[PDB]
Amino acid sequence: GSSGSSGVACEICGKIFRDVYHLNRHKLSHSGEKPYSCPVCGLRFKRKDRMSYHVRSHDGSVGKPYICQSCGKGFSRPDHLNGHIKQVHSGPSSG
Ligand SMILES: [Zn+2]
Ligand SMILES: [Zn+2]
Ligand SMILES: [Zn+2]
Repeated sequence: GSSGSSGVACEICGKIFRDVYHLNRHKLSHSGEKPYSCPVCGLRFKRKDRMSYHVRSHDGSVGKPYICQSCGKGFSRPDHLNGHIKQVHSGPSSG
């Protein structure tokens, strides 16, 4: 480095500016999530082949209202979940 001067630091990319004015015009040039950016992370991609594997990779969704406490699948109704917990899960050494 060897460059520890007094200035500002962009809170988007991390670029340093000798003054604030030069940074004022930069913030305006910055893009707002595009063309293909992640709604979760925030990164920006210039391809649909990447963002597609990036977004899905996270899988942001719940689906059903109630979900198991183990496999966390999801059932339309509550009673349906009660039967699963006892069907698949719930099975101690004793009985
Ligand atoms: Zn910036
Ligand atoms: Zn992401
Ligand atoms: Zn389960």
